Amino acid sequence: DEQQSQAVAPVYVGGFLARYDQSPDEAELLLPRDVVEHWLHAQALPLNINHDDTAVVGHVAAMQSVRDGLFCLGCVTSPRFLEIVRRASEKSELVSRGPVSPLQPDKVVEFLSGSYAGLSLSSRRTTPFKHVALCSVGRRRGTLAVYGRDPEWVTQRFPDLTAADRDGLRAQWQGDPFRSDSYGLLGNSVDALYIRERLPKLRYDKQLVGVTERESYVKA
Amino acid sequence: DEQQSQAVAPVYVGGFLARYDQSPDEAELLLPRDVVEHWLHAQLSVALPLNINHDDTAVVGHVAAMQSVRDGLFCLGCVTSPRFLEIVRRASEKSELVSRGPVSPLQPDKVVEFLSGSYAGLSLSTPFKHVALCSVGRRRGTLAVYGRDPEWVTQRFPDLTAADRDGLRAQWQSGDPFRSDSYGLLGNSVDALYIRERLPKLRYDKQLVGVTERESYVKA
Ligand SMILES: *[C@@](O)(C(=O)N[C@H](CC)c1ccccc1)[C@H](C)NC(=O)[C@H](CC(=O)N(C)C)NC(=O)[C@@H](NC(=O)[C@@H](NC(=O)CCCCCN)C(C)(C)C)C(C)(C)C
Repeated sequence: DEQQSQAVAPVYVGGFLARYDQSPDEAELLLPRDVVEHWLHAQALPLNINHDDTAVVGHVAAMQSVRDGLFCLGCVTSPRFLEIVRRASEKSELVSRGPVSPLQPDKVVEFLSGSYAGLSLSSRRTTPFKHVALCSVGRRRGTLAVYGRDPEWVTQRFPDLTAADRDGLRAQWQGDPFRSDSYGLLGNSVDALYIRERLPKLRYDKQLVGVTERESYVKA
Repeated sequence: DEQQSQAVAPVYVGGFLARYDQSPDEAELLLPRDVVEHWLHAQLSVALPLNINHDDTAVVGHVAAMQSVRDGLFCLGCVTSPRFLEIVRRASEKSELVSRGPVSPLQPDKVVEFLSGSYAGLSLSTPFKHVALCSVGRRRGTLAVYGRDPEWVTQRFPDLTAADRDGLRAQWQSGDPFRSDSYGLLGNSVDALYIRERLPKLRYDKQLVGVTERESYVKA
């Protein structure tokens, strides 16, 4: 179908796992710069959906401790998951509405942006970093997830990131591990509809990291 | 086995398809008393359909009865689609929210609970084309209530009276109309995530109807 093949091509996601200049909503969420660097120094991390270990869609391509926090670049690859995503997008009035001004329509990308707008990192206090999860909203703030086809392009979606930053990241990115089904994704969709302060929180995150959404596929 | 057949049993729902004591913060619609009365009373009366968010290819059943009452229009529909229910039941097995179950002495009912969190609201589309189950309604006091026994659900709403229940009750006493699929509902899923102030709205209709000061399956 050609098209049905462009869609199901890998999709990168990027964003902060934690923003240093931000005090967690809970003590457990404490993750200071000092800890991060020591950890990264030691400890490929899995990329799943809502922490469900039975819904791994790809892997983490890069982790980096920049200035304002910890930043990762993940890659979605699971053709099983991507297909479903392609199927669902086809029936989303949001996706159908298209993206902002000069950006070209990418249903599978847009749908994930609308669906898992945040990034949640599984940690401990071998390998303190368990995995990264795409979710409707991170528990930490500034964890907006940004989806795009070009990894270079998703990185350029964050002002705080410097040329030096992308250097260290580029020097990182350069079968189907999924195990759930659409029914599963569906069930997860309701849990998402009852998270308090979601959209407000998502918006707060945008402003916090500069993703105007008039430059990305962010839907909040 | 066995219970899965019990869950895939028909489900009832009801609520105000309009609140007379309410002014649409968005005119357009308009429900004024004399209207409906004049409108319901017309033409027995042909089967009104029930669909997910107006998707004529996502029919789940029919409205079983409607009645003009003390504070607005109130309808009790019946969700029957063996195909629709089957999905909702597999999705339910994969929902943390549903996993946590109901309150105080209410027994668990995944299928009911899933619908409860997914289509908290009722929407009215002969003038009355169809009633639709959706994540929320533009017209306030649209909060939907799922139950296995109609009388039970009616019993959830205080404003109602034996009198009212009389008429309603007097009312509810082919093939699989559903045409959509899990991807379809999934697709509608994100669209829902973007309705501004869904919960705060939802919570409102909860007290606006008194269902807060009682026990139900409402997840709001
Ligand atoms: C993340 O943003 C998130 O969970 N978001 C979700 C999206 C649905 C969300 C939740 C509520 C409201 C809105 C959104 C958030 C930053 N991450 C977590 O909360 C994360 C979840 C997780 O990993 N799982 C659910 C598996 N939690 C953690 O990473 C925590 N890690 C642990 O608790 C680890 N525990 C230990 O290392 C010792 C446990 C000792 C037990 C007794 N022996 C572990 C093994 C469970 C990963 C914290 C790092 C936050 C503590």
